[PDB]
Amino acid sequence: VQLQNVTKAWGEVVVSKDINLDIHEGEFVVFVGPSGCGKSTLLRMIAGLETITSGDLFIGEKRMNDTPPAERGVGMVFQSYALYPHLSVAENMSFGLKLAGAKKEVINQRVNQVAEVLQLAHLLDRKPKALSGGQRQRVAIGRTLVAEPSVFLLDEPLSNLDAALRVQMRIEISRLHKRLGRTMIYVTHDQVEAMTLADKIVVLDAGRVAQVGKPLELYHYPADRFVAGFIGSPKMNFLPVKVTATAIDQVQVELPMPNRQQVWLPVESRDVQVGANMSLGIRPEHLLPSDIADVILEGEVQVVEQLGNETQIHIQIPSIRQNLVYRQNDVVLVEEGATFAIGLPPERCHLFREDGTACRRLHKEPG
Amino acid sequence: VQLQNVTKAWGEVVVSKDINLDIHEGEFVVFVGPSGCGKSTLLRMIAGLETITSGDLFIGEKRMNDTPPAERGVGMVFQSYALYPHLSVAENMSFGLKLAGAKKEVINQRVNQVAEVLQLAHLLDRKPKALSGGQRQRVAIGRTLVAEPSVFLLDEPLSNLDAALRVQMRIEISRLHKRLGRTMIYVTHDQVEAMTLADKIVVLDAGRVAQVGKPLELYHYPADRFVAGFIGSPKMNFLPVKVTATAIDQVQVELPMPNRQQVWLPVESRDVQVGANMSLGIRPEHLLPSDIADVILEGEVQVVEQLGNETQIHIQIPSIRQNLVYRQNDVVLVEEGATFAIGLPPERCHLFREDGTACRRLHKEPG
Repeated sequence: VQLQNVTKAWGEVVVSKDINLDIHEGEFVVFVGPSGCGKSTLLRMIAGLETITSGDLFIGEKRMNDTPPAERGVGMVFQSYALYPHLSVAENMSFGLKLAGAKKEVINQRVNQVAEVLQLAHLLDRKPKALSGGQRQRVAIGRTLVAEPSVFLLDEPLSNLDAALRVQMRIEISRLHKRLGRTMIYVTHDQVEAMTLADKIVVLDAGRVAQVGKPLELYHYPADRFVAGFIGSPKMNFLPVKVTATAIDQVQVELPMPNRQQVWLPVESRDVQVGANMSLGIRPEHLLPSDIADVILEGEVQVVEQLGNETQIHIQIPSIRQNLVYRQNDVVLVEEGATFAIGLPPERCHLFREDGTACRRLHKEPG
Repeated sequence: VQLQNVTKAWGEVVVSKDINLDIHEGEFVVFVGPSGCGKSTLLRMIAGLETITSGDLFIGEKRMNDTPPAERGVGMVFQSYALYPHLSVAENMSFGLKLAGAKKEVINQRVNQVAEVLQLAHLLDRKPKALSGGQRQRVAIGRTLVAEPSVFLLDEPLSNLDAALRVQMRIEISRLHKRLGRTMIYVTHDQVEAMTLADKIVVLDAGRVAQVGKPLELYHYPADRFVAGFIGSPKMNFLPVKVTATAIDQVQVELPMPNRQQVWLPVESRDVQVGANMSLGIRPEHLLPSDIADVILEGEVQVVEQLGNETQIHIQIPSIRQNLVYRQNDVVLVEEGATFAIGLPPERCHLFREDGTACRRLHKEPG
């Protein structure tokens, strides 16, 4: 699967601008982004269920822009797929692949096989009705699974399933993905899942492609502020700062804290001017405990949540409008109003220009 | 609010055993549990929507089993509300707090306030009927989001809103619980949410009230196997162990691995006999990094999930069917098939009899 200049609009309303994705055979790619990143359309644009008003689309190799959906070699499942009311569970799950199958021999084999793996063995001879809504969805998945299509299109397939089932299926997915080394494209909002399944994640924004790379690549090296703010749940912290000096691959910034402290960051230094107001990023998880000074940020506690395995502390700081979110392991016992101190590790700070573009971090991160 | 021996079913096949909840006022209470635990039904059963085939229900102070819906003294804006295609948005999010209430201090202060932290302001009055693939939601639920009844009753609200207009809600609903010192009954599958919103949590399993208490009390002192395995994800690790000795504030067990190491655990010891086959539980976040050699577990790395802020390692252990997940902060690079060693802390372990009943931990957890 490959895309070259793919574009789509409705007169002027654009929802897919110049996208070029080069998906290699066997790769498990994951599409992420917010509300209208248009990540679903694009999945649909690939299956044919949506028109491509420009550019090219190849699958297998041959151009596919005008190939009816059922002939592209792709398979699909999404949110709450509807099964065939009259067909039994076993009848479903086999529907596809039946549509060109080596008779009961193969069908009645991939079925029961893929059945066990989805904890459905004891439902084979039943109807879509008198069946849990969580099992129905698993059935929907099964079909695509026994068909072993050339390319799997998955759109938040486990959305239905509840925590403590979605983990089992999130695993069966990879297992299957490994056995049948066929290409797979997945869409979600569950960032763990993404980081867990993907070989490559494509982050979408405004219909455009914000960035593509391996999981730990987008995490340690966001290409811009949008991606920095998008990958990672207790969103990265951004502190307005002013640059006070630049040297070969260095660049010094003046923090918002009183005593106007200056800190040198190991970053690209390319398109950065002395006096330019830029942004600094620091993930809640990378903020130091304070027992390690060297640039300390102090403020007053606003919120405090006990997750039981960790503790997120919302800290306010005069000369920092927005709060600073912090993550510390286990149980820290601090009440609201109390005063809290944390540390700022320079080798883990990001620096974005007004442009919003990142100043290539130079700290070699493992992995 | 409060319940007693409430039994729900139809005439024989139960769907809600003798539950005896007791919800003081001003208390934010969350219901959690797997799929068909019935946590939902019970919700409706409180708001009348369901016939309580037994028991009693004291909303406020007066029984209300027979007392029809509307007239109850509650609130409750279910999952996805049904708008009014005809009545423009100038005729939405009200009805209640309309036929009465001082002139303009009803739909100006109370009503007009929720469309605040949802970007809402573009839908002030514009007819919702066939707007966007998710714009009539704002003009569906909030239809009764303000009347300040005696007790609220929600059900899996913020679910189709990305890690955006949902996190803020967990910041707003809890805010309303500040001003409106009223009572609420939230229901979800978002464990962080539950843990971050409730003052008290009831965990239901097959219409059975598994246990009730504060967040950290369910995390630190689960009443039994069910609850220890349900709160927290990844799930708690469980190992089969045989009890070799007992005292009046200990209980000794024999780990599975070779050299059958024995360890004394700080637990109840009440109903436990030498020889019994019990289950030891230790949370992945609590396993230790082996440089602390007092009772170690060693195995071959199977899975290694890199989440960016942490790293999860699945370790296959000899003479223990299932693997053993381990959570560690940061990167930690480890290839599969490798040999890994972790620390197993006696304070942090749990112990369950065949009953699945937990042997009360005697160590006091701070918090």
